[PDB]
Amino acid sequence: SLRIAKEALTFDDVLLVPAHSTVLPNTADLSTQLTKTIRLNIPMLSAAMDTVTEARLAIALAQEGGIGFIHKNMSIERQAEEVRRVKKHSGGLRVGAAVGAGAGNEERVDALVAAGVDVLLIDSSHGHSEGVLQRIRETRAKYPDLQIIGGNVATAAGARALAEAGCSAVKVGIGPGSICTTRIVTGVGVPQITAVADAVEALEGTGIPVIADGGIRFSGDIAKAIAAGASAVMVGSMLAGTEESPGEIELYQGRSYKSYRGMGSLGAMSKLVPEGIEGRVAYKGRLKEIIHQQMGGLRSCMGLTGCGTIDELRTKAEFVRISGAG
Amino acid sequence: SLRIAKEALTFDDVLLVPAHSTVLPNTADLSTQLTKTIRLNIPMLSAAMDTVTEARLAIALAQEGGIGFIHKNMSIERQAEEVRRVKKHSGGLRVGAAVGAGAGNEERVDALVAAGVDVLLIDSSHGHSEGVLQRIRETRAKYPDLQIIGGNVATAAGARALAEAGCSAVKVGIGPGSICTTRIVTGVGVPQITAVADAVEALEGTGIPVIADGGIRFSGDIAKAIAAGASAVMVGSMLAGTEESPGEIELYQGRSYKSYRGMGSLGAMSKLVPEGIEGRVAYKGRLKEIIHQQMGGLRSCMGLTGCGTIDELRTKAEFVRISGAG
Amino acid sequence: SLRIAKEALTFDDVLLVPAHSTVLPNTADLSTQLTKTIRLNIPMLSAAMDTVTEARLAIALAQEGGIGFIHKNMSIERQAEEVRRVKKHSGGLRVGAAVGAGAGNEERVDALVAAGVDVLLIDSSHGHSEGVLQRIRETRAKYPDLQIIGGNVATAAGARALAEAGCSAVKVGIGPGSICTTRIVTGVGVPQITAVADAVEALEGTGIPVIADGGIRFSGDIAKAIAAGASAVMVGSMLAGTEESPGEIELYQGRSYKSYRGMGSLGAMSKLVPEGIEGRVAYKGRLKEIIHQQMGGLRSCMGLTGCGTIDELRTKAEFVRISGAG
Amino acid sequence: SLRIAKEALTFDDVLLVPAHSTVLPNTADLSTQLTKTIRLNIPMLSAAMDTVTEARLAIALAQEGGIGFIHKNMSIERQAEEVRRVKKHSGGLRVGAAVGAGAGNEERVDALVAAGVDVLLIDSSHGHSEGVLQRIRETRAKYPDLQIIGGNVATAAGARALAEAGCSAVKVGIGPGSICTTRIVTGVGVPQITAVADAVEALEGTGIPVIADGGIRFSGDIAKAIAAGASAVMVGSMLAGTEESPGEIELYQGRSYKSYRGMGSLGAMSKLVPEGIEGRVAYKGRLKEIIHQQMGGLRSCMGLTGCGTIDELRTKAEFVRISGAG
Ligand SMILES: C[C@H](Nc1ccc2ncc3c(c2c1)CCOC3)C(=O)Nc1ccc(Cl)nc1
Ligand SMILES: C[C@H](Nc1ccc2ncc3c(c2c1)CCOC3)C(=O)Nc1ccc(Cl)nc1
Ligand SMILES: C[C@H](Nc1ccc2ncc3c(c2c1)CCOC3)C(=O)Nc1ccc(Cl)nc1
Ligand SMILES: C[C@H](Nc1ccc2ncc3c(c2c1)CCOC3)C(=O)Nc1ccc(Cl)nc1
Ligand SMILES: O=c1[nH]cnc2c1ncn2[C@@H]1O[C@H](COP(=O)(O)O)[C@@H](O)[C@H]1O
Ligand SMILES: O=c1[nH]cnc2c1ncn2[C@@H]1O[C@H](COP(=O)(O)O)[C@@H](O)[C@H]1O
Ligand SMILES: O=c1[nH]cnc2c1ncn2[C@@H]1O[C@H](COP(=O)(O)O)[C@@H](O)[C@H]1O
Ligand SMILES: O=c1[nH]cnc2c1ncn2[C@@H]1O[C@H](COP(=O)(O)O)[C@@H](O)[C@H]1O
Repeated sequence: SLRIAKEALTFDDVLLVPAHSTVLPNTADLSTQLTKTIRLNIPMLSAAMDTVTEARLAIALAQEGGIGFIHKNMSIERQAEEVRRVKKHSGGLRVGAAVGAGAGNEERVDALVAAGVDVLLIDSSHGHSEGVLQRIRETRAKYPDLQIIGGNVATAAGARALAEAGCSAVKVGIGPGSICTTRIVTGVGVPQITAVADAVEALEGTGIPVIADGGIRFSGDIAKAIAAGASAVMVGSMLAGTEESPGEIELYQGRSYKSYRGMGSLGAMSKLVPEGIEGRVAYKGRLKEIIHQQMGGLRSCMGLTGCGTIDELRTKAEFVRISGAG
Repeated sequence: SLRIAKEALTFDDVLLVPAHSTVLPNTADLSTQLTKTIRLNIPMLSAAMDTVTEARLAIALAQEGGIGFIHKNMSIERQAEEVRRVKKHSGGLRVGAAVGAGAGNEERVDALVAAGVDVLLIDSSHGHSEGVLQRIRETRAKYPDLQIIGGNVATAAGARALAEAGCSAVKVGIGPGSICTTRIVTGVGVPQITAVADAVEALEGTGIPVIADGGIRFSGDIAKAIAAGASAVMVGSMLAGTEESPGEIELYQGRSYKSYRGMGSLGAMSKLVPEGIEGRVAYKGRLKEIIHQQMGGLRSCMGLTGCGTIDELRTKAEFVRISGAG
Repeated sequence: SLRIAKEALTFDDVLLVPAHSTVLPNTADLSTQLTKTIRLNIPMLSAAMDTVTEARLAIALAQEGGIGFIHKNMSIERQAEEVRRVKKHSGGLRVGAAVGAGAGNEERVDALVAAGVDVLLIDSSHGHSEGVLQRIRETRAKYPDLQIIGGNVATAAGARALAEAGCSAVKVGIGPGSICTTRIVTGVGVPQITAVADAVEALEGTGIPVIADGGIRFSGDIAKAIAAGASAVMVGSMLAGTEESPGEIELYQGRSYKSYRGMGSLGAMSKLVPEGIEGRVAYKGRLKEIIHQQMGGLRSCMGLTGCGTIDELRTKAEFVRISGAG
Repeated sequence: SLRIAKEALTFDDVLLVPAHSTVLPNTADLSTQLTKTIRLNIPMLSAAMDTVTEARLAIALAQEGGIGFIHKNMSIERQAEEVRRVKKHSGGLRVGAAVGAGAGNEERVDALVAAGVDVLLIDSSHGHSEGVLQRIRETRAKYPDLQIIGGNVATAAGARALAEAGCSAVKVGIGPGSICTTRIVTGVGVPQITAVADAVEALEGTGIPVIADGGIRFSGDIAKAIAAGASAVMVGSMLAGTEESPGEIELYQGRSYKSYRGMGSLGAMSKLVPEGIEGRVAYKGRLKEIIHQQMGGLRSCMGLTGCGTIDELRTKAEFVRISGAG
């Protein structure tokens, strides 16, 4: 008999249900606990990607109430410098930085803690790997107060493994990324709505938040990820092509573009077979207007669902399952 | 566990079942109770939109046996004048007018009642909001005999809330509109067939009719909405581009067009993020031929289902659920 | 609660299961009982349409082992002449002719019986209509030995109604036609695989065969309709554009075409709203090669399923349900 | 009632679940038992097709750790020569050869055994046919030690029939081929994921491996077929257009192509109606790079699922069912 664990749902499979409301979109509270000690003003994390987050983007997002994650596709010294630029800014801004879950990263982590990183991201393509769990147990034992986000997982067992290893927050997402080809290359993936709810259910009562990472295309996807139980979302494509993102603006035929590629793409990699594509994204302009539009969508959802806080959206809002016709 | 209330169906998910019939399409009775006191000759209401209903369209539809709803995107004096033009016509024509569910609308409602409005439409994007319920309770207490339609809702709880608040009829539709982007922007919506049946079930035995508002593309959709339990349907796109609708006819490249936009579009709005698009619809001609074609479709359905009246269609006709292949 | 009688399946929703076989495709017996007295060599009936069957096509199909149905879109005298041409041919060929189920058709039926019609087709768009049932009871009482096919129905109740009224065979199909718009216009229809199995189950033990009429696109659809329980299939589009079909061959831009339209199209009609489209079909050539190809497909199915006769295919062959991905 | 045996799933209907892993993709063991006596280094078999496998391709694939199957669309002497070329190469390479399951093939089989064939492929379009079963029982009685692969089947009953007839391995696949039209022509087919799991369940405890033949488009499909229980996969389109495949390279408009057609196509056939198409595939280059890419995908899956061997992937890895939206 075919070993089918369950049916799994993606963003497009569901819709949120309107409910009794005393919530006006302008009155909605978007603050969220990224960890027990770290509270963000908006539930937005920028992707730890070489075409998405460096100090400039991390500064703009922190100013909006979110948090950026400096990618690991650079030298230890460059990364420590990027973190220092964000920490020494003005309005006491928070920053995160990504590290590989393999051997020979103890030095990179040391430099990042010295530079004043608020949250270390152990950036793995498979968080349920034993090597990853051991490295986070080792980072936790060395730095007992350091806020650590571990990922990625897409199951209840994977979420429990990261929480037991010492993670302050667990990142969910195996295969949902806009630039991901893991589903086609390996045949592995878990539809994000189910992946998030499974991870959140596993971590209930622990106070360990879940980050929904990947596949957010519209502000409606943010709302769905949060009502599935995520405390925050991580976005790549949504912030790619913004003025603040790294890389130069290109001109194809009148229209402005920026590069956007998976960290598992042939380009980002230069041994594993690629699990990401290399693409051009239309220039989005200033990050501030993107955040205002996306958070506005979330605000209107909160009004329609009668959830005045991120915690209410996470625990009260209901879904309906829809067909391909829906 | 993911909080999935139920699976929800849209027009395309179902088909009506042919049954024993003594009904000829030409013998079918299309009359319906919009409220306990108001009976329409056809189950058609025109959308309270600035690109759909003003006095001219409200006059043509009333003549066909339906009812128009003058939009709120104008001055109190202009709206009172539009209603007066319809009431003082010839064959004792009925009219409705839309009002916002916010504060500072008591004056607009006063002018509309004075002008002779037959039915006041409390036009909300979220009828289950406390503010809306309170304003309709206040309008009901001030005007105890005034026919009031309240909306929009898409749940059993929402329908009961509007009926208890004093509504003479309840309007259903959260996200089904042809020009709606609420599903993408907020992630909120309820597939219309389920939304209608849920609202009708909640109001059974109260004599409060349900209006199916939004997503009607074909005459088959009208039949489906009515068999789901709606007493009448409200149409926007179906009447957009008619000669009687407001705005001027445009010429793009040989072909004639009219503007059609959501009331939550950037244009109609000029603070909330837009929940509607701005578009061009092909010129449809005289409203009379559109009504004849659409009601003819409904008539043939009544013949195929053996339902001689709107009430029989609402309570006897059965559906089959179909797949994406169907 | 939404009145959903059941889920209903179409051809594309299912696949036939390969089984143990001693059947070679060349050894397969395609003969079938159209009625208790009439046996066809192939399970093919041509559609009673003005762009499909007249004496020439009825002659070619009868020669292949099937039966044609002369359409009613002509004078009583022309129709009687068409039937005479087929009956007085060479190898003792069988013919059918279509009549409307309304009043003022007694005369048309009289002329057709005189001309030597083997099977009268009471051609209704809604066979479950009381008027239709009464007219077939009247034809049965007048002509007790005349083979009568009544249709169309798409339910168990509809099949029983036609069988009780006196039908020698029942025709199934409400909305499946390639040129049908009833599903969009009226919202009524039943996916054909379910419609056929329901009608066959209702008629079990009566010896009244079921004809699957409409939506056959490929030879695989013929096999599916028969395994659903149909004794034969009726085809319109599959035979449209053949040399033998009525009308002239048109030249658009190098390529040859023939007209194909629904009997409920604006053209065929020239009062009801249209339920059919008017189109051009590519010229198919001689009917003989079409039949050889389509019956060859059926033969290979019989080999794969191990069903040596039409009766075995109807009662032994199994299906699997597939998804949109399948 | 419609005779629906069950719902059946294809590759696109499912995804593999990530699990706890101590497996690095580079450490994964790809070896598999094609039969009790034959062990391959990679789970890849090339299709016995005239546009896919001849001695050159069979040599390249064997060198990669797989096995080729020389097609039967040639003379007995040519086929015996092709097998001799592979057997007499260098690093003791294994080869297979295809034979028809009809009468007058005893001579072809005799020549192939003499030439040193390691595995005889009884290549039938319907393995559950009595003729096929009898011919393999006869080959088994004549050659008691000869490794025989019999196919194709897509049911538990079909797998048991081939195993009881003497097959050393059973090949699964009715209708999944990229170039197959059997589903459209005959209406017969079984979605491959279900077909494989059903055949594997039927053969549990017998030590008779199952080959998943047809529809493999991506390396993710290989992983899915193996986790469904297949010990190996057979590929046609994946190896078509490689330098090693038969036929000449064509130039259409700057781009290089090779022919790829079904063995049931009009061309390969030159009596049955065609069940295959004739097409052009883009030139893929050297087989070595294709294998490296595809096996790399499989390796990454093994890392993500924590399955270090083909046997672990076959018996431990779990799936989730996904929607059309997934
Ligand atoms: C080549 C591939 N590159 C990346 C890079 C960044 C990623 N970031 C997030 C995610 C994925 C990513 C894949 C894939 C799964 O979904 C989330 C990768 O590392 N493959 C991989 C497979 C199996 C194992 Cl044991 N180890 C590694
Ligand atoms: C911007 C948006 N504009 C409109 C205007 C007309 C509408 N008319 C009907 C419907 C919708 C409409 C949206 C949306 C839901 O489906 C039916 C709107 O008002 N958003 C909104 C969201 C949450 C809350 Cl608490 N308050 C208001
Ligand atoms: C206009 C329409 N014209 C046709 C003509 C031929 C047909 N032939 C087969 C079928 C249909 C056909 C419709 C429609 C249903 O599916 C099978 C028709 O007569 N409508 C109709 C509707 C309700 C009632 Cl009481 N009476 C008649
Ligand atoms: C014409 C057709 N030609 C082929 C050739 C190679 C194939 N190879 C694999 C498969 C199929 C193939 C069909 C079809 C089923 O799926 C797998 C074929 O032989 N039809 C057929 C049908 C019924 C019976 Cl009793 N005998 C034979
Ligand atoms: O090459 C890759 N393959 C798979 N996932 C990737 C790759 N690069 C980044 N990701 C993931 O995709 C996310 C971005 O998803 P997006 O917001 O849908 O574009 C990142 O935060 C990572 O979790
Ligand atoms: O901007 C908008 N967003 C969402 N719904 C809207 C908007 N404007 C109007 N509507 C709804 O859409 C209906 C028209 O739907 P239609 O008939 O499908 O075009 C109206 O009667 C309103 O209920
Ligand atoms: O205008 C029409 N509307 C609906 N059904 C029609 C019409 N004309 C013919 N039909 C049906 O469609 C069948 C032909 O279906 P086809 O083989 O899919 O083209 C006929 O035999 C009739 O039952
Ligand atoms: O004409 C044909 N019809 C149906 N199946 C075929 C035909 N020729 C080959 N096959 C099957 O299709 C497989 C190739 O599938 P692919 O890898 O998806 O291209 C072969 O190994 C055969 O089992």
